[PDB]
Parts: sequence; C-alpha cells; structure tokens
Amino acid sequence: VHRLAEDFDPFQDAYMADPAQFVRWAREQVPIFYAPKLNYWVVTRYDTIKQIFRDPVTFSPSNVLQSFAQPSAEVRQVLERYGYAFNRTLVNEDEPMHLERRRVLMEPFASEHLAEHEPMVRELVRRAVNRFIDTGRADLVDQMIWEVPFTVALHFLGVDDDDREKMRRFAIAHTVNAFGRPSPEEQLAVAETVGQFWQFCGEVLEKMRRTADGPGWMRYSIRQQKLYPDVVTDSYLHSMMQAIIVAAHETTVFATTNALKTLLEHETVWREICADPSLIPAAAEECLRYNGPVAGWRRRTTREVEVEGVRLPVGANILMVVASANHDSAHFDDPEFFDIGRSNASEHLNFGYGAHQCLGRNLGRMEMQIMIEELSRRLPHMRLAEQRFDYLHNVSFRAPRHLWVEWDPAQNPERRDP
Ligand code: HEM
Repeated sequence: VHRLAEDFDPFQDAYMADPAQFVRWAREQVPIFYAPKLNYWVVTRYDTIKQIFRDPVTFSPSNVLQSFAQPSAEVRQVLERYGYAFNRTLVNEDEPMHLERRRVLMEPFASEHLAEHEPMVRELVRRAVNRFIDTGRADLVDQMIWEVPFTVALHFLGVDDDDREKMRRFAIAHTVNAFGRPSPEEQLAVAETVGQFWQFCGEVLEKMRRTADGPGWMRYSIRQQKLYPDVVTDSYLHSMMQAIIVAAHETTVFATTNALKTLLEHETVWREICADPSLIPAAAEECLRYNGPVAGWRRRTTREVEVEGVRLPVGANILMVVASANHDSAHFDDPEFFDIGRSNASEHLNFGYGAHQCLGRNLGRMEMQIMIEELSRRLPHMRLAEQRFDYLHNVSFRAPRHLWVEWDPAQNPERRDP
C-alpha cells in the first residue's frame, strides 16, 4: 500500500485501460496518497473529488492543461513568432474573473439553443455512415467519430462554410500535449499548428465582427464584448475558438468511442437499444459513468488545506481519478453493474461538478446519442472485430485510438428484405 503509492505512474496501459481498477486499492483503503514520480497528490473517492471540485478558490484549475513534458524553448519561440496570446479560457481560469466571464458567455450553451444544431448533427452522422456502410469492415474512429465533433464545434462557434473547409488541417490531437508527456518533436509539431491556427483565427474574428448579428457563439460573444468591454478582452475572444475546439472535439470522440465499445461488448444491452432506441439517452449516460472518457482531472491548491486528514501545502498538485469516483461503491450501488436503467447515472463526474461544470455537456450528449442511434438503426448486425485496444498515455482522457467493427452489408436493414 506504501509501495503502490511510491510506484504510482499513470503513464502506462493499465491506468489508461481501467483506471478505476488500477487505483481500487486506494479507493478502498488509501483515499489520499502522494505520488513522488508525478509530484501530485492522488484522490480516488467520489465524495473527496466532489469536495475539491466544490471550492474553485482553494482548489484552482490552473494545472488542468499543464503538460508533463519538460518546457520547450523552441515551442516558446514558435508561439511568439505567431503572436500567440491564448488566455486561460474558462476551463483553467481562476476566480473571480472565471465566473464573471462564464455568466456573460454561457447563454448559447442552454439546451433551448443547442436544439437548433440537432439537424446539422443528424446530417453529418448520416453522411459519415453512408461513406462506409457498404464495405463490411470499418474503424469507427477514423471513419466517423474523430471528425464529427470537430465539425460540430465549428458550427457551434458559427464558422462560415469556406472557413470550415480551410480548418480541416487543424483537427489534430491535443490530448498528449496538454495532459501527457509529448516528445520534444510532438511538442514542436503541435506548437507550429497552434500558432498557425492563432493566425487563422485572428482573420476569422475580424470577419465575424463585420457580421456580429449572425449566428454562433463567437458573434454572440462579440455582441457581449460591446455590453461588457471590461470583462471580455480581444485576446480572450481570440482564444475562444481554440478553447471550444479543444473542449468539444477529442472529449466527445473519446466518450462516443468508449460508449460504442461498451454497448457492443454488452451484447444483451446492444440488443435492447436496437429494439428500443428511446433507451439511448439513459444508455449513453451509463456509458459515461461506467466507461467514461475522463480518467483523471486536476487542481492545484492556493492555500494550505486539509484533504482526507492530510494538510496539503500551498501549490500542491492534485490528480482526481474521476473514473475511480464513477466506480465508487460508496456512491454508486453495484458500480461494476453496467445498468442503462441506473437512475443516478448522470451523477458521474466526467463533466466535473460545480463552478466549471462542462458548459457543452448537453451538446456532447446529443452527439453521442445521435451517433449511437444512427449505428444501432443502420448497423444493428455489426460486431466488434478481433483487435488490440491502444490508449494514448496521459492523465486525463482515455479511449482506444481505433474501434474496428464488421458486418454483412447484404444484411444491412436498409437493404434487407421484409
Ligand atoms: C463528452 C464530451 C465532453 C466531456 C467529457 C467534457 C468534459 C469537460 C470537463 C471535465 C470540464 C471541466 C469540468 C470542471 O472543472 O468542473 C469541461 C469544461 C468545459 N467544457 Fe466540456 N466536455 C465535453 C464536451 C464539450 C463540448 C461539446 C463543449 C462545447 C460545445 C464543451 C465546452 C466546455 C467548456 C467551455 C468548459 C469550461 C467551463 C468552465 O470552466 O466554466 N465541452 N468539459
């Protein structure tokens, strides 16, 4: 138990594939421990994690997007060449300004406004499945799930048709760079893309200011800046395109990939949702609890504070193993039961809790639900193919990189006889 704390290393297959099992020892008997390989304190229980999320002044989100790689002089030089001035934009932003900015920018995330995006999501998903449904073997990640949430994010922002086509090359992987230990080479490749995207978005922001009464979050926020000029700076608005894409893209990809893996691995449940699609919203919620995209999330203390009887110093790094909380028998009855009927499944912590709780969570849920319904209606007869599941190593987000499935196209429901 002393040994497991000293040896704690999340940069390995077992933490990525099943973090809740990997730390079950700690959830059961060691609710806080220091991990000297990380210089992080690690918490694993549902109520400890809710307590930390509940106080954003004591427990700052300043380290949420902090890379574990050693810092890069070449990275800084590339970003300064492009005039990069990305702000800490909501997810890792401190009080008091975070809640003031969330108050003025949150309206377009309301369920009533996200409802306008539903036809576009349905069309993207139908068009993606059309491109592979007649083949009989496909990787659901590379052949649909990767791209759909990137395009959805650009629609939520209000990016115009020509600009979305020019943005295809910016749909890169950010998870290892922000939450893991990228090589010097990967760090520099991401920096170059980020700087180029900063330049591209400066130009999009001028155009959006010319059509400020048009649709989407960016134009909403430009109109809010006119009402609250001392709350919304120009560089914060410039930062909002990247912030939303990072927030909305791989999160949703990982959630959907995991949900499909779990539903196909639990064949009786796949059969149930193929028979009764009204079960899909609740099923997607239990997928988030049982096999969610968030392994871990982070905070840094701003004052000495007692957590589980241990007084942490100022500036202490905390890893909250959200997947462990989501498997915690002290909150979830029979947590190893994958139960799509679970009434409290939405009490999972993949969207956080409290002041920074995910603003886009209902759009993420809608995308998951539409992708599951399209595949259960048009490919009920598919099955997971034999394959190895590989996870990129990082502290926060987990999903297999590929998800191969196979089926008989002649038995597709849209071709099958009555
Ligand atoms: C399944 C998909 C998603 C997951 C798992 C997810 C997860 C998260 C998490 C863990 C946080 C931090 C919560 C906290 O500290 O309490 C967060 C914040 C946020 N997410 Fe999401 N997210 C998802 C989808 C999206 C989408 C689709 C958007 C945009 C439309 C989005 C926008 C945001 C924003 C703007 C924040 C910052 C809120 C704040 O700090 O006040 N997310 N998300």
